[PDB]
Amino acid sequence: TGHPYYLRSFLVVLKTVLENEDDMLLFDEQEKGIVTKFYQLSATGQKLYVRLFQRKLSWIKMTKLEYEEIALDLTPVIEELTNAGFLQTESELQELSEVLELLSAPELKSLAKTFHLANPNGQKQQLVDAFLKLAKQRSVIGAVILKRAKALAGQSVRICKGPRAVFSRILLLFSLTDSMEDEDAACGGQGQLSTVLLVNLGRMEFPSYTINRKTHIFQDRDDLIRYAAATHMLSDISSAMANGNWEEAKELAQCAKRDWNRLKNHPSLRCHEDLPLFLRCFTVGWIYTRILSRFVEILQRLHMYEEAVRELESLLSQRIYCPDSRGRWWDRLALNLHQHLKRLEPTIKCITEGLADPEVRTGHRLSLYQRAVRLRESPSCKKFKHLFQQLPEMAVQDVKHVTITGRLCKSVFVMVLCSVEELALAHYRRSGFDQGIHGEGSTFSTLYGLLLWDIIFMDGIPDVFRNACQAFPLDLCTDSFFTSRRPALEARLQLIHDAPEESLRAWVAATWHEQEGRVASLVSWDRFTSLQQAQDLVSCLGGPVLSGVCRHLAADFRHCRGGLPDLVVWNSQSRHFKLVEVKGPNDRLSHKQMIWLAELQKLGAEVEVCHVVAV
DNA sequence: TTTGAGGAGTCTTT
DNA sequence: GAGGCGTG
DNA sequence: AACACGCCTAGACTCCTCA
Ligand SMILES: [Ca+2]
Repeated sequence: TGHPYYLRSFLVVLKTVLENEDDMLLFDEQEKGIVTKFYQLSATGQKLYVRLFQRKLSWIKMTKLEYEEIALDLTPVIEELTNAGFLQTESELQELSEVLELLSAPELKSLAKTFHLANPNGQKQQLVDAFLKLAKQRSVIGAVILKRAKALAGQSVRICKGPRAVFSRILLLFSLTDSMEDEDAACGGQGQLSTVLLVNLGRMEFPSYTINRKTHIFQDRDDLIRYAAATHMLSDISSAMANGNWEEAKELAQCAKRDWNRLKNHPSLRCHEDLPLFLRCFTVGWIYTRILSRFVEILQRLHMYEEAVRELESLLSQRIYCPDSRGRWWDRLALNLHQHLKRLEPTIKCITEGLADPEVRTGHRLSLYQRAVRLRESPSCKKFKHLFQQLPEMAVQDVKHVTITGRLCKSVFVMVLCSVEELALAHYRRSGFDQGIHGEGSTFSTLYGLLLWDIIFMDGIPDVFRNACQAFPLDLCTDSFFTSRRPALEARLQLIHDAPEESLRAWVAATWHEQEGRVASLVSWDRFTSLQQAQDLVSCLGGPVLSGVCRHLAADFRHCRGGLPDLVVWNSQSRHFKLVEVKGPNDRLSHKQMIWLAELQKLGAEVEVCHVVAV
């Protein structure tokens, strides 16, 4: 059915969301109408529309429209879309600000020239503010401007906002089940599909699992609209931060903070609050909380720490939203109090509560403890005996470090140019480990996914699979993912722990063969260079090691997926292996990194920090 | 008025 | 978040 | 030497802007 990828991927999105009664409740007749209208277009019409949907939202010169793969002459196609009410022509081009925007710098010249009142030179931005002030006061001459501006611009089209808004809202619904497609893409700006989805959705093959919904996420179409608002807000803030527009970003955040304070009482929330965590993250309240968290990053960037500390205390005062984020919060609270506000009394309480919170883990739990030792073992603190108070003396077991060198040129070395980690590999190759992978945490991740695939994608857990295109159970990064599969996991873990170096070889082979290619977030099909490499490796690691790593990734992927060693190296014959974090001249171990190395050692694995010093 | 660097916008695959 | 790499 | 920030994140290609 020869459809081009962008259209195929678009169509997968509409289908996947429309086949949900739950989700279709969230659209009015008028809205659904527009969807049908899409389906009523020719393929040519639809191809163009997707293209235009994927461009930036604003007018386009007819000259800057070319898709010979769509049509050698597009006027009919445009006409179609225009009758359909999907696109608008220069004829509806009425705003002036807009017409000027569409005109180039040299075209703003020819208009600043054929209009004596204008100063004929300046930046594109300059001439615009000008042309707008003149049309504002003496209104009649501003119409003659618009006329020639329009004639100068040429024939132009724009996507209609109303139809666009609908597809965007479908996209939003699609992208939730898919984390968010990307943490900015089907968030906003004015939302389209992620590059990865746009290009690949139409070709992707997803794991089989049984859809099974017993729970509404959104009350009504209103509720979704709210959620979509906040989403586009959170996107906007994020875009500011990313460009350096920190002040703008602040206005946005406060604007958002008050918006959220209006909704505080709204009935929809009582229900949201009631949803399981793996679903609650798809509500207004959660998005706003995420905004607030960005707010505190902006407050810190503008060195306004008393205020960051207020927002941080405020977040940490409620357990309904983002409980996983508490680690980051407590940690960040403590760092602000200790290092930016020098208030040590509150810095101690901070830490104390932080460590009592079962929702703080790994990295941020270690960081808080490590600040706690720094304090009660410091001259400028000896005025207290209130951190000698029962500290679970969490002594992360010490690890074998090592130092190699390389000639400096992300850090480039020479040997042909290479990375830091690639230079460490070459060391270990000549240290008798012929085999090695620079895979960081995905090496272990795909192994876990290989060994537990069928339990990952097990049936019998309501709401964790809500539609066709998932690549993980929605509860995957949650405390509950283990809880809800306890008996199966427990048994699978036990079983791997005891499996000889050939049952594992065969388990992996079984999944690889049944699942190869299937999109699943844990697994990277090219992470190993062939099935037999994965086999070679699982053989070296053996049962208890493998079993332990999987145990953590399943108990707490949310807080464990990060910090595994850059490298796994092994001797083909001796079957001996080492887990190696490569640290360049300019870095030391993150907290997560050290917790892991401790943990790997407890499972009886050779672990090693390899430092590189330049020459 | 010429030249050049950096920006913005678009596209990718079945 | 994730994690490296560079400055203060 | 210990601790913090800051910045970034795909890649290629084209046409546009502004100095
Ligand atoms: Ca490293």
